[PDB]
Amino acid sequence: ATFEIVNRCSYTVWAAASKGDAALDAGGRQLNSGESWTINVEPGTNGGKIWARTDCYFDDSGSGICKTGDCGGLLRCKRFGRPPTTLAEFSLNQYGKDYIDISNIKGFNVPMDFSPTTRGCRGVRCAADIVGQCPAKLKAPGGGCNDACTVFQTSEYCCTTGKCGPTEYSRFFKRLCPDAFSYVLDKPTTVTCPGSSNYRVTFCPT
Repeated sequence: ATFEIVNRCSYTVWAAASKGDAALDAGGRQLNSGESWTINVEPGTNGGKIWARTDCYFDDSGSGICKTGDCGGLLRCKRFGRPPTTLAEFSLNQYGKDYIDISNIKGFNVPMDFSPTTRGCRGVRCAADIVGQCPAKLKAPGGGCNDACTVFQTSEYCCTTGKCGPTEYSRFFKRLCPDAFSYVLDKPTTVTCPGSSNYRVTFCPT
């Protein structure tokens, strides 16, 4: 499957793509404002994610640091990134269907649209100014708006027992971005698309 990753933000972002134990495609790249990066993701990929990283510095070897979404200091990510990260999440060719969503469970850093480029389902977006409106206790100094599980590390925010409810913090994310997951047991906002669809992820869609 083909994913086009487009940076519409006015600032540089370093896109990342991983399934947690491996890179997807090259795993990461710098995208200046307006640049597009096309990746191929193997059919059957379960648990893939794409995100943006902000304020990164990399040396000639591809080693460095980012202020949001750093994936163990690598340009080319093999693992998932440090919160806060708005996430585009997907599982492809699962019994004939693809499943896509956006998640704020690991916080928010960059606004995002995640849409198919082929026929037969709708896209999802979270484009509100979550960083601007972020509760004081969730604000990340490096930039971004952390989720409450990252900040407070309780069973309730992290839904460790498999039983948890919405919280004042989850409801914040949910109010600004209804179509994204706000906590682990949120009512699913997953979209079912035809198997083998193609997609575009747009940073700063509006």
